[PDB]
Amino acid sequence: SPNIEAILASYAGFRDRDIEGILSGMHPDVEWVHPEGMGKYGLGGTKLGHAGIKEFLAHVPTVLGGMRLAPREFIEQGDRVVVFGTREVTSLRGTTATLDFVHSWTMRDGKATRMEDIFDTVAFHELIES
Ligand SMILES: O=C1C(O)=C(c2ccccc2)[C@H](O)C(O)=C1c1ccccc1
Repeated sequence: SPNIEAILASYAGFRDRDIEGILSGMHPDVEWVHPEGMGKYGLGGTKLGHAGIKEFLAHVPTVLGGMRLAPREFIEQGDRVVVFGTREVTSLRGTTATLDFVHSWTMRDGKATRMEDIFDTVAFHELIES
């Protein structure tokens, strides 16, 4: 399916620490959204476009030692896809946790116009501070 394979190309880019692969599913106008409760670490709110994603990704190593995604379920209807999964998150002190994620994708002409990450920010903060 065409929306799904563009989403997978992006997840593959993340797996391979490959920004070009990540953007290979994103529209230039894409909206990149993370919970407002990550504002304390400078990772909340909306970033715009390919440049905004790079800004976000350049900040992450300031907060975390590592992250690995495991998408598990894809629910699709139209230009919307919701992906449920887990991720391994490593703190700057080497502590590692498995946490849940939901990615809500909005597509058009085969690329993402919006990707929003929704997750338990308290549990995430607890990992960051451990
Ligand atoms: O690129 C990230 C990112 O770096 C993550 C993150 C890091 C720190 C705090 C909150 C989220 C997400 O784990 C993560 O799903 C993404 C991602 C989503 C879709 C395609 C490619 C990558």
